Amino acid sequence: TVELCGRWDARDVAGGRYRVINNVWGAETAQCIEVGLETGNFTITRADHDNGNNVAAYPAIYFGCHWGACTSNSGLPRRVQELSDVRTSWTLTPITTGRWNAAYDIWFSPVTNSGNGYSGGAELMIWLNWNGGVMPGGSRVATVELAGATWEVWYADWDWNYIAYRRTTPTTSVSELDLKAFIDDAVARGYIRPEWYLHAVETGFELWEGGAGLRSADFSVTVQKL
Ligand SMILES: OC[C@H]1O[C@@H](O[C@H]2[C@H](O)[C@@H](O)[C@H](O[C@H]3[C@H](O)[C@@H](O)[C@H](O)O[C@@H]3CO)O[C@@H]2CO)[C@H](O)[C@@H](O)[C@@H]1O
Repeated sequence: TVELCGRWDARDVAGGRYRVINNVWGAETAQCIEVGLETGNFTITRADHDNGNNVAAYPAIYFGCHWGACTSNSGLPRRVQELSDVRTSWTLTPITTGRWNAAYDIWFSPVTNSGNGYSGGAELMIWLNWNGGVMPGGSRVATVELAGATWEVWYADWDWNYIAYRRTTPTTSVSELDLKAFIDDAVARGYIRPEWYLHAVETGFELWEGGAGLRSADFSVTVQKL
């Protein structure tokens, strides 16, 4: 494995199919992750965060294009209306301390260039586990059954539409989770336009306080075009 401690450190993994990012985007507090280069599995070995109500970081693994940095042959960005299947698998190891979540972060925008972000697009999160009383942004607008489980639907109308699906009960793993079901629900709600592009599928841990001991493993994402 390799240890990453730099704020914006990254490593291509799984033959370039995915990329792992330390991503300490909202704080100066220290954080390191130990990464398996073949699998992309990583454990947060250190996290001095104590950021109050604002996220300190989001160590993650992703498929696609994150702020212009794309993985190898992901087939993304690709219009939502041109998607027929989007699947993902992940196994997370939770901890009993700190304030954090274990969640997917999926980015959409009207344009194909993601170098400057996703303004005017959407961010769809899928929260699988958490600790410390953290809550999604915005307000809960519904509770819906999708892809084999039940989810609270949280929405915030920011520079981009924020949609977070929070499982009614925590879990530590998903296998071939139907991401397209979530995208379809968000489109139905008017939060994502079919003409918009899916840029990236990411998962990891949003950290507010602490986080050492959390582990991400068995990541996979596949996308099938129509
Ligand atoms: O490294 C490239 C660019 O990163 C920008 O930071 C973003 C992070 O990369 C991204 O993971 C994070 O996503 C947040 C999202 O903002 C929030 O709404 C959601 O609830 O949680 C996600 C996970 O924490 O967003 C930030 C900021 O948009 C840097 O801002 C940029 O300078 C840098 O080039």
